[PDB]
Amino acid sequence: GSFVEMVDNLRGKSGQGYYVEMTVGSPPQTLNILVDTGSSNFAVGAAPHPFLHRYYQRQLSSTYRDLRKGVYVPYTQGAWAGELGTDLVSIPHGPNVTVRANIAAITESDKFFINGSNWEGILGLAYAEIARPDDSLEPFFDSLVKQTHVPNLFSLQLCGAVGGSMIIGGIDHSLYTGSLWYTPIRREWYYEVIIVRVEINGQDLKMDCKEYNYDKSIVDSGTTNLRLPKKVFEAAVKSIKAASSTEKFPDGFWLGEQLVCWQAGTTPWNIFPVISLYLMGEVTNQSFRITILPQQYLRPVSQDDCYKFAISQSSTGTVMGAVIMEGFYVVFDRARKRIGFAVSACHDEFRTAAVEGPFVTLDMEDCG
Amino acid sequence: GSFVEMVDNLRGKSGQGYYVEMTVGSPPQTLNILVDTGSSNFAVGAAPHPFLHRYYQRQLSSTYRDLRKGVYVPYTQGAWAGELGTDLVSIPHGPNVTVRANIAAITESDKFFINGSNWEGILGLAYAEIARPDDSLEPFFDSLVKQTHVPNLFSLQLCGAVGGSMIIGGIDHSLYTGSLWYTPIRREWYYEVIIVRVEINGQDLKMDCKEYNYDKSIVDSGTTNLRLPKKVFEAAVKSIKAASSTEKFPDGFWLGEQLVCWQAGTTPWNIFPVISLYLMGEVTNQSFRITILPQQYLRPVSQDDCYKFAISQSSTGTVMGAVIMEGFYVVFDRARKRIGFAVSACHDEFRTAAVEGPFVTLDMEDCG
Ligand SMILES: CC(=O)Nc1ccc(CN2CCC3(CC2)C(NC2CCCCC2)=NC(=O)N3c2cccc(F)c2)cc1
Ligand SMILES: CC(=O)Nc1ccc(CN2CCC3(CC2)C(NC2CCCCC2)=NC(=O)N3c2cccc(F)c2)cc1
Repeated sequence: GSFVEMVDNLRGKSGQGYYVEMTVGSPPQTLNILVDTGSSNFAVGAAPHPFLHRYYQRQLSSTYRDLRKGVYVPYTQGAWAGELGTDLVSIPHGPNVTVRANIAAITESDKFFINGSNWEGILGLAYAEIARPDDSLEPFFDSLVKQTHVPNLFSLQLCGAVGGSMIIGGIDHSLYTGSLWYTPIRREWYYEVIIVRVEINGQDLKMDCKEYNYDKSIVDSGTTNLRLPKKVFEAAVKSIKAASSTEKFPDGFWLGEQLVCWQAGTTPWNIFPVISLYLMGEVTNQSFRITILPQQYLRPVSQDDCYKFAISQSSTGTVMGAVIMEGFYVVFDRARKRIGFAVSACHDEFRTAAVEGPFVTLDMEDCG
Repeated sequence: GSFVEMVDNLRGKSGQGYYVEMTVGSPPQTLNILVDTGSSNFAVGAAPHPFLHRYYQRQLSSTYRDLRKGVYVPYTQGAWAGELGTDLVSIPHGPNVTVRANIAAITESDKFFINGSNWEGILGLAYAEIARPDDSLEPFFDSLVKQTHVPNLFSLQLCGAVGGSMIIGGIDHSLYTGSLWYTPIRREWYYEVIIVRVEINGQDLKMDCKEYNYDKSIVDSGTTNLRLPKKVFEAAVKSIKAASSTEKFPDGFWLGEQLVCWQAGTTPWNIFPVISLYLMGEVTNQSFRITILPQQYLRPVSQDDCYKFAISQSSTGTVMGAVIMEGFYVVFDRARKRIGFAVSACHDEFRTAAVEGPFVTLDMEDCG
């Protein structure tokens, strides 16, 4: 139980992201920061905004150093602009260290902050290759490992409906049951992995495995959904529809355009299939599988329980977002270039999320 | 309001001391630490003890370094023994820094820990001259200032009945009203000061001022009482008795051997005198005075309110303990070798604690 003080250091509202407290500058300014394994910049709201309860005040921090360079980070859905600098940073419920880190002070944004989320910045935990303005801006975790003796590893327990744990520098055995199964990090930019097989209720989707990782597959704590490449999305929806045919749903439900609601406590979880993603293992021809329940891929949105189908389509590869992570204790073992999955200590009485192996899967190298 | 996150970072039970959270080692181990300006060792309970809710577990800290030397710290009333080492230390509700500090792991003690106090160690904030085993063991605050940019200053707001604030690296203007008055630190060992005059209800005690500082006068957050040298104690008690003669008290009350209790809300504060200590100022022949109310020097010990007279005798000089500090915001300005007093933002409807000046006092140098 040595990592006990980091347990339950994450909070969130359902579907709006998990955040950790980080303390920046001198004297201390503590903010709520989105934990985001799908980006690589540490950035904080630094000016008033309708959706922010507070923001970073650089003028009040004696240890703040303006890098006198701007930074812009755009996505499909939203973007922010700000000014680069460095400052002292700690994580009060994380490792017992203080580092000098790059920090982007967000002065303007479009569709970035979420009304009511309670977070005021983002902690990009992915690698420098995808940092903005470029890969010379050292990400936070790189600084942490370079400046301290903290082991080059973190792990995430995301508990759905929110709370969870980010263990920095180690693995907490109370956060999981059974064994940890590891898949290689294919390339250090995003947390890129290789999906070798997909099943819906034990039935192989039977697509060429290249399609599952078409253009990449990433593990992303900052994305809510399981996102699938279009061809894979279509086949997966066809199969899920067929397996859940004891009730019919509007087409728009599968497209996230319509919600379905059930009276409190009556959601027929039993009618929906389990989904298995097989991941490349650490030994030649060996794989393992992670299995998710409808409780993960149907996300709650007061007499009625409304759900949105949280599998969606992508044109930029597969994104294993929070719907996948919530079933699991996930280990970002950067030191050994691998990601681990185990059943989370945070299902129903008939079925459980699972991590199972080993399986024999040949030509897995062909899937990338 | 830049020091806001350090406000209210102290807790305590009445008469049992004020403590701050400190986080030691890797992974983090957070303990409650007595804030003690009357000693100079950082030391923590490191083995089970009936009176400890928790203790430091060196074996669980990867960053702990055994100095392989023992340490023993004795007082009149109590003592502890332990092992010297170093480890990473932060103060989660103090400065945003992490330092490597000397830490004594307390393995045995006699009459040191207090049953029910909620603290598990001590933070000796005084100077190296009085560190054990000797002055080569750098105290915590010295390490803090040497390793970081934190200004060489702290201040204490002790709020009586408990809570309070320790502001590290600065002064928080919301914690006091009126002006700060400074007295020199005569010598850097204890926080030694010079008392130049004492009044009971505005009446000069008329003792030679050398007696007030006979052998030293110190400011000590770890001592509950105002402690006075015997000759001064006797004169002060005679005067307080005379000024409070509208009611009579047993002799043992003035000696702390007897308590007196009053039905809730009926304590006749009005019958007891105010006490003024005049302190050497920063300019030639200039002094100022701090004035304390019976609410400070009568300390509460359920239909009745019991009090102990918290002025007591000493054979080792005057000790301005928590009964003095509680009236005031106290600034330990180590950088400018001076201690500041202002009226605390934490009295009755007729009288208030006060810090007043300037007064003309000649030959103050003769008082040491
Ligand atoms: C209002 C709101 O919901 N705020 C929000 C939510 C969440 C987040 C973390 N991330 C940032 C980035 C994110 C996924 C989530 C992305 N991801 C990747 C590109 C490369 C390939 C594989 C996905 N595409 C996007 O359009 N994103 C995106 C999504 C929503 C808003 C946004 F501003 C960007 C930030 C901001
Ligand atoms: C059980 C308990 O009450 N625990 C306690 C209380 C408080 C504390 C902080 N300090 C430590 C030291 C203290 C004053 C308070 C001291 N002070 C000075 C010497 C030099 C000259 C001017 C006073 N004399 C003593 O006998 N002390 C002393 C007092 C009580 C217990 C004890 F173990 C030592 C520690 C431990």
